[PDB]
Amino acid sequence: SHKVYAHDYQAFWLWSGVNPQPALQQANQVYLHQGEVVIRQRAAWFQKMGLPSSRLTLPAMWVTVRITTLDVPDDILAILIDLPRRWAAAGNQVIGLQIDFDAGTYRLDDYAGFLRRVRTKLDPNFALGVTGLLDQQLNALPIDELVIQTYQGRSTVNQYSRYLPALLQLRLPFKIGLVQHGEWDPQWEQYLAASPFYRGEVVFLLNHLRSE
Repeated sequence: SHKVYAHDYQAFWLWSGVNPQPALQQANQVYLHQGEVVIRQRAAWFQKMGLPSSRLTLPAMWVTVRITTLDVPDDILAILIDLPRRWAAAGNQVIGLQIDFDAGTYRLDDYAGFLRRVRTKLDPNFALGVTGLLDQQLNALPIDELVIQTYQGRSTVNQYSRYLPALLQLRLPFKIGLVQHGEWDPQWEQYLAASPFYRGEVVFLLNHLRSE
């Protein structure tokens, strides 16, 4: 049960402020962070972050946006669903849009409604993915892929293992998100391999600390 090394994995998040790493040259998928919807003055606001839409040396990619509120007008949603369009028009193979839910406490009907709205406005060639901290009802979500995050910041959350046993009940393609160099017991991988819906792991790449 060592730390997480990128050279052992093949899918990655590239977040705002993180430098590309050679592991991205062996990957099948990359999840490209592109901004966040946040509350500025009791009102939703999209802040674009990360790389500009352009041609880059990457595998098939997702556009990832962190959503900290579900009170979002249709104009922001139009922005969000244009993002994968813009990355595709630059010449990249784009799989779709991944919403990273970091939005406190809503009822699952709320998340379902948000995802239904997004799916309505998202071009049908693009898939719709979900990711978020661990937290079965999930199967009702109108999504194509779910990624269960096991980390906070630079560290794996202690007792993440409490949430993994039940994932064998998922009925949609799912992955486990790990942070680079975090604590991780890879035996869990084999466990989750029992499910025909398990699609492996995604690694959150990190930069060095200025202190190191």
